[PDB]
This record gives sequence, C-alpha cells and structure tokens, in this order.
Amino acid sequence: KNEVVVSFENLLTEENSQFIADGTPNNQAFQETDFKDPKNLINFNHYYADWGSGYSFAGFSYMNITDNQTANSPAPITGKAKIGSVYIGVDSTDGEYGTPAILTILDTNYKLKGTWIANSTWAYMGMIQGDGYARAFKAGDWYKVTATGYDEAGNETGKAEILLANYKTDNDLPVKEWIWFDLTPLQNAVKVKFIPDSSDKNEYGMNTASYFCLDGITLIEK
Ligand SMILES: [Cl-]
Ligand code: NA
Repeated sequence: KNEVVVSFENLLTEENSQFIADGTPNNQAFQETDFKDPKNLINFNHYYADWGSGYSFAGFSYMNITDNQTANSPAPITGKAKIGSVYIGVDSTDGEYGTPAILTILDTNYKLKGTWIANSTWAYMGMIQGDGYARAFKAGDWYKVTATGYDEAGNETGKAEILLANYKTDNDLPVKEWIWFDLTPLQNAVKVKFIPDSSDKNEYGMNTASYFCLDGITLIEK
C-alpha cells in the first residue's frame, strides 16, 4: 500500500510567513475559508480575523514561523518543522462558538496513516510558567489532542488520542519534540477533526492555548 506525505513546501516565498485568506479579516467574527495541498489530496478549513493585533487564525494554517520564544507564538516549541521548513499550525476548539480544525481527504483512495505532532510555543509556555489565563502545570496535569474520523455523510468512523504533556511529578515537562500520532485507528475516515484538551480548563473551555502543530501528514492507500 503506497504512502504519500502531504507537502506545503514551495508555497511560502518569505521567512516567518503563513497562509493568508483571500477575504478581508475583521474584528467582529472569524470568517472561514479552505486551502488544499498542491497535489489536491486534502482540504483544510481555515478561520481568520484581525481583532486589532494582526492576522489571527483558527482551524488549520500552513506556515514556516520559527519563533519558539514569544509567549503567544503558534510555532512548534522545537522552533522548526519536522520535514523541510513548512508545517501546519492548528488552533481548534469545539462547542457553540467553536472553530474546529476538520480536514477532508479529497483523493478518497487514501486514508490517513498518521502525522507528526508537537506542542505550540504558546501552549508549551502556558504549561511551564503560565500565561495569565493559563496556569503552570504540576503533578496530574496533561495536554491531549483527540482525532475523530467521519465518513462522507458525517458518520463517525473511529477516534484516536495522544498526550502532548503528562505530569506524573511537579518536575515533569511537556513533550518538546515532534512525536508520531497513529491515525489508522480512525478506520476509513474521509473527514478528520483534531480537538485539543487540557487538565487546566473550566466550564468555558480550556485555559492552556488550544494551539498545536502538525507536520509530515501521511496518507496510505486503502
Ligand atoms: Cl476567503
Ligand atoms: Na514539513
């Protein structure tokens, strides 16, 4: 069964750049658009706005941003992509005003094999020292990403999970590397939703940044 790695290389011309929607960002609400990879394998949804501090995204975004020092950076804590220079930034929430990151496989001969995943700098900084809204992690805290698969009609096909932090003691740290997230348990999913969660949460949702990163998204033939 042939494997293909989705790539957004050769799309960004400048350093420290990201996908920018065709529409006009506003400070009222997120607007939604989509982008597909150059091989027309997967459609990724993308939310965008500008609340007054510059372009703000949710859902998926391809970028080459390397800043792993600024407290609110969407860049992986590694400060670099797993493969090449381009990776995918994800800001995903579920619920009422939720902006979930849901990809759709377009070349339906393929299913997802998996992906590399890493913590965003924003989520990592929140866990190691807090960020006002988020509090520093201690024994018992965790950070998770759950992938839910669906068929074309939207019927659930399977679910997979991975931890990006799991503090057994006050002295532990979140995952600082790219790690492999096996997505074959989603079965023949066409649509895949990625939702982050944290032990640092309340009634309104999670306090740790709902930002994480993906790279080397791999498809395998069914
Ligand atoms: Cl648009
Ligand atoms: Na990459």
